[PDB]
Amino acid sequence: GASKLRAVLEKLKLSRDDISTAAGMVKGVVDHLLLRLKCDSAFRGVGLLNTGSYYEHVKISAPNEFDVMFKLEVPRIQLEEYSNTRAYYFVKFKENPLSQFLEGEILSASKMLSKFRKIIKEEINDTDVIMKRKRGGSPAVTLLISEKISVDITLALESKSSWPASTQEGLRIQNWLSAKVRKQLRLKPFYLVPKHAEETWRLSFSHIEKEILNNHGKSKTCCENKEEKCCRKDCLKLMKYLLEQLKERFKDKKHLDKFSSYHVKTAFFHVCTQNPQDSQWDRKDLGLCFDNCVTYFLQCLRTEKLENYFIPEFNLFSSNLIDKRSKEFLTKQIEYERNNEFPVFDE
Ligand SMILES: [Zn+2]
Repeated sequence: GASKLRAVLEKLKLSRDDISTAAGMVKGVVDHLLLRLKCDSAFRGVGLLNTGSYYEHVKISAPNEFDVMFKLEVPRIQLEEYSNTRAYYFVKFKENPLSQFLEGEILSASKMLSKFRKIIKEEINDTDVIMKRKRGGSPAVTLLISEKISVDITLALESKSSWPASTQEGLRIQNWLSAKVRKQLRLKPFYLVPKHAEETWRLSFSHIEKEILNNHGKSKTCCENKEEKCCRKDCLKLMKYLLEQLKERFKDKKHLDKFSSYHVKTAFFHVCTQNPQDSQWDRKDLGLCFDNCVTYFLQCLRTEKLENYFIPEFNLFSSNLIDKRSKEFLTKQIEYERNNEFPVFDE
């Protein structure tokens, strides 16, 4: 029931101070690294993009892990869609700081990532910060702070052009946040992160995700007063915690390894579109609202369909990305939990 769910939310608050303190340590290192990348020629125009769960106020665990995005203003970008992926692109240009990374027409993510890593390792050595390494094109590089906090740093090109055609039917917020807001948001830049699908880049809208979370009501004053305290953020925190707790019960074989907080977040945005009124997220209806989120996530698993919220034809749950057996496995676990009032949350 809602009492059990409220107890979960109270438990998550116990970790708030550890996360904030660690976030401050990350900021100290990031600020130091950023001011020295301004010295390196290739990345002089780098800037901090304050995206990610901490800045969305929904980081509820893992105080030793942070995702940080650096942006790099890149004038005059023309994109070329890679195959028919809708989310992956080659970067071209209509001097140029990134001129040294061009192979013919195409901007090489491999060459640019290589310099980025090398330049960061050079600046890092010049206090108790070093560079770890993991799997994936983005994050580009990883810092280890005080031999304790791991910061995944993503480099993202910033394009101040209009969003790609593949986003034309995405961001379906008109009945919730308004058509006015949708137009305003689409005048904002978009980002490209280096990401294998080759020298491909993937669209990123983490800045818009943060805006939609921190200004999330139909009412402009949602969550600015006691009469309009909704449970949207609480529901996202509970969905994230549900997935984290289920993953913890398979640390051995990591059967749920393919599922991520980003899947949860994407599904949550879809539920906001489906339930656009603030009265559909009343604080007193926490249990029902959480049920709405869990049942939609279940539907995504069973139908093997979870559309990227900005790029509808990019299906995060296609069997190409996540095998059917893994989705059926998570379906069985979540179904059991839901039908039993979430014993995973029992104390
Ligand atoms: Zn609210």
